[PDB]
Amino acid sequence: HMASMKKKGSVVIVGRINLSGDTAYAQQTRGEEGCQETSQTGRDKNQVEGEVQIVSTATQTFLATSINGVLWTVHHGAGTRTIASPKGPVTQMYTNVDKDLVGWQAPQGSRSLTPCTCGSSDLYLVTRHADVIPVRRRGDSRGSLLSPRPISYLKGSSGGPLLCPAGHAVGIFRAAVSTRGVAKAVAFIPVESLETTM
Ligand SMILES: CC(C)(C)OC(=O)N[C@H]1CCCCC/C=C\[C@@H]2C[C@@]2(C(=O)NS(=O)(=O)C2CC2)NC(=O)[C@@H]2C[C@@H](OC(=O)n3cc4cccc(F)c4c3)CN2C1=O
Ligand SMILES: [Zn+2]
Repeated sequence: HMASMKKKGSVVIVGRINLSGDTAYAQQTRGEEGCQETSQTGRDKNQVEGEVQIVSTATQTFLATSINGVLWTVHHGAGTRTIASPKGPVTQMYTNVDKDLVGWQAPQGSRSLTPCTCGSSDLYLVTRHADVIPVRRRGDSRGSLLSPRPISYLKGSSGGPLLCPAGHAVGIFRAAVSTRGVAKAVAFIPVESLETTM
């Protein structure tokens, strides 16, 4: 009945993929109990750093990537949810189910990637375990893994970036193309589609 209707929680930043140095590594900044509480309140006072965040809801964990001052992720992870922030829940500024794309204003302290203008097809996918996987671009929204991986390896990395050699954002990881559970290719949201959305 109306009085007892629940609301979905916020997406919560729970860590980040550190790409600053010469070693890439995943860092957790909030544990599960704190994530649960922050999802309910929508109030997150933790400091945010870096370009790739690890994000969670009550039921899923995935990635989100800052590009041109917007924190982007996949709709199949975030739905229409708010994101937790120091001042309470923040509403999505972009929602596009047709593109499997959402975005919120980038949190204070994040750093943004620049959209790629290189026209280059040698790419790199960053996973939630901070693996940096070479990917050859094969079309507007597809690329092949140079070394195939079981899909287990890629699960939870949607919302992460594909980058060019120079570290520009080329796209947002959306889906794995798998045969018999082995991913030989990935599908991504091209950065130009984000740029049009903006
Ligand atoms: C499209 C094609 C060629 C048929 O392929 C596939 O459908 N294959 C599957 C293989 C799944 C096995 C695991 C693969 C491992 C990792 C995958 C990256 C990943 C992920 O980590 N999600 S998550 O755990 O973080 C999760 C917590 C956030 N995404 C998925 O699972 C997505 C979700 C779902 O697809 C979608 O709802 N949309 C809506 C779209 C709108 C436009 C364009 C698109 F393409 C769209 C795809 C199926 N997905 C695949 O990948
Ligand atoms: Zn580039």
